[PDB]
Amino acid sequence: GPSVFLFPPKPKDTLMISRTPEVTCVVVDVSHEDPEVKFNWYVDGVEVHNAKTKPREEQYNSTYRVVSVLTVLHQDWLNGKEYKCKVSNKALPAPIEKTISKAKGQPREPQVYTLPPSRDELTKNQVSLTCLVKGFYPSDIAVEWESNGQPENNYKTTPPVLDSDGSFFLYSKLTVDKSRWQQGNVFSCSVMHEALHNHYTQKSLSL
Amino acid sequence: PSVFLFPPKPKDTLMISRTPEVTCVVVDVSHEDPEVKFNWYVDGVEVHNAKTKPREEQYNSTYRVVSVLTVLHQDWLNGKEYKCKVSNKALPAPIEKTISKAKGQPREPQVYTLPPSRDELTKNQVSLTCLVKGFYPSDIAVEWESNGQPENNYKTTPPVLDSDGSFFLYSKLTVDKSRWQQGNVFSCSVMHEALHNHYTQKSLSL
Ligand SMILES: *[C@@H]1O[C@H](CO[C@H]2O[C@@H](C)[C@@H](O)[C@@H](O)[C@@H]2O)[C@@H](O[C@@H]2O[C@H](CO)[C@@H](O[C@@H]3O[C@H](CO[C@H]4O[C@H](CO)[C@@H](O)[C@H](O[C@@H]5O[C@H](CO)[C@@H](O[C@@H]6O[C@H](CO)[C@H](O)[C@H](O)[C@H]6O)[C@H](O)[C@H]5NC(C)=O)[C@@H]4O)[C@@H](O)[C@H](O[C@H]4O[C@H](CO)[C@@H](O)[C@H](O)[C@@H]4O[C@@H]4O[C@H](CO)[C@@H](O)[C@H](O)[C@H]4NC(C)=O)[C@@H]3O)[C@H](O)[C@H]2NC(C)=O)[C@H](O)[C@H]1NC(C)=O
Ligand SMILES: *[C@@H]1O[C@H](CO[C@@H]2O[C@@H](C)[C@@H](O)[C@@H](O)[C@@H]2O)[C@@H](O[C@@H]2O[C@H](CO)[C@@H](O[C@@H]3O[C@H](CO[C@H]4O[C@H](CO)[C@@H](O)[C@H](O)[C@@H]4O[C@@H]4O[C@H](CO)[C@@H](O)[C@H](O)[C@H]4NC(C)=O)[C@@H](O)[C@H](O[C@H]4O[C@H](CO)[C@@H](O)[C@H](O)[C@@H]4O)[C@@H]3O)[C@H](O)[C@H]2NC(C)=O)[C@H](O)[C@H]1NC(C)=O
Repeated sequence: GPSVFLFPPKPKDTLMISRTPEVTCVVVDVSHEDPEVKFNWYVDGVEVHNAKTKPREEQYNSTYRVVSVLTVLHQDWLNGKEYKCKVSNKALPAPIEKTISKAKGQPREPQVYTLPPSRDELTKNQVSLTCLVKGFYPSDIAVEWESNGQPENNYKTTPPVLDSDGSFFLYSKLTVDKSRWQQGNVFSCSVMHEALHNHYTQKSLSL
Repeated sequence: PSVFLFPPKPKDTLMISRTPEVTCVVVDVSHEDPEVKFNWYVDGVEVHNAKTKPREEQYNSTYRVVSVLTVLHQDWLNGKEYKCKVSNKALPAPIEKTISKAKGQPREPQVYTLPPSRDELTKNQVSLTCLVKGFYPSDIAVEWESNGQPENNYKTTPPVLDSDGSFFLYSKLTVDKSRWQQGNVFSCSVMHEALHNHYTQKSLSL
């Protein structure tokens, strides 16, 4: 019957005390004969009652959709306390228990490196700026680009890729006009991760 | 049961010596009704090229019947549509799956190689970067080489949609720092249909 999907807090939310991380328990495919949905939240097996469940909203294919949000602490997620969403519906045989938490392993300090555009690409109107981050663990990390103190708009970040040593890596490309690079403009790659001290480090890139 | 249809690998379609093939995977087959039949259609015209691989009983007490359809190199590159028709007693109606190559004019990939970061030269192993962008569709294969021998210590990111509509990716080759500083020449091999003869390569060295 109903399908339960659990979404972890975003990487930036847990790493910054200003932001508020949340775990989302989305349930879809809810029929009208059994529309009521009940959520049970557990933290390391201990039930909590500080969640906020919103009323069911009917979708466009004759089914409802219910979302339950549990607020988590910054250190609790960084300590990896598992969060279990137990969804109970009268059409289900047994309540569905979905569990998610931080990736099991040892936090390794990320290594951020920046690469200038290739000399062959200098003949084009568009050049590529490369930010290489390697050796970080777990895979939840934030990569951003800014210049002159303001963020850049047209940049892309590749998904993390697991290496052979048990750590992840990814690439970030910022494409700017060749005139901007030749004028010695400073482009920086901001990286936020759990292993980083204060969860922040930065490297500058320029001609 | 469920029907999964998969396209051929990019390298197979670009080399005549290779054998591109379309794979139709059927899962969720019950033991009571294990009879599975395959019908293949190429642009409406039926082809009888169904050769069923040996089945596989999984860890949930079901089967995984896989059918392989080898297609011509030029036929796939022309945008022809291939249909996999699967019939089973547990299915109320036969399931038809049709897949084809992404439509649109091919764009020539632009191959660029990046030397390892100067700050990264403090590690025992460095990483070589090969940037391939501006190609279409996303089907592409990247391989490494050095003095005529493949370099099998690399990872490659999946193609990523770009702002202009093309695709880009990065290939990271991890080698010994000593080898890079000795002047060795490493080649980044790219196989895309838009390229003439479906092949090009850019060499990277110190
Ligand atoms: C009982 O079990 C069976 C099988 O038993 C095993 O199940 C697995 C999961 C194990 O856990 C194990 O316990 C059991 O032994 C069950 O069937 C399984 O069901 C899984 C879902 O629960 C399913 O998961 C899929 O994962 C895909 C991720 O891709 C990666 O994983 C598999 C391999 O693990 C491969 O797809 C990829 O590897 C491929 O594998 C091939 C091996 O050679 C190669 O492909 C072809 O090889 C040829 C060889 O010559 C040619 O080269 C050809 O060109 C190749 O294409 C290839 O080499 C290799 N590649 C690599 C890199 O290794 C890959 O590793 C995922 O993509 C699947 O697709 C789904 O995913 C979503 C799931 O939420 C779904 O929502 C999506 O919609 C998506 O479907 C499609 O998405 C498209 C996106 O746009 C849509 O366009 C499309 O329309 C849509 N499809 C439809 C119909 O709408 C999927 O998640 C497992 O793959 C499957 N098991 C196996 C072995 O395949 C079964 O459920 C159970 N039965 C019951 C119960 O009855
Ligand atoms: C009836 O309609 C239902 C609702 O669909 C709506 O109506 C239709 C007509 C269209 O208009 C839709 O656009 C519309 O949404 C259907 O429910 C859907 O079922 C599918 C099952 O195949 C669900 O797919 C799942 O998607 C996960 C991604 O999560 C995003 O999915 C939606 C993408 O469209 C999006 O709407 C969701 O909001 C969700 O967005 C995320 O929200 C979290 C909230 O915290 C954010 O943090 C994220 O950043 C958001 N991400 C994005 C991309 O927006 C998939 O990930 C998942 O696959 C994999 O999930 C995990 C990993 O995440 C794996 O472990 C797992 O094994 C699996 O491989 C899954 O496929 C889809 O989400 C459902 N729709 C909604 C709104 O929930 C019904 O299927 C349909 N029924 C029928 C009979 O037609």
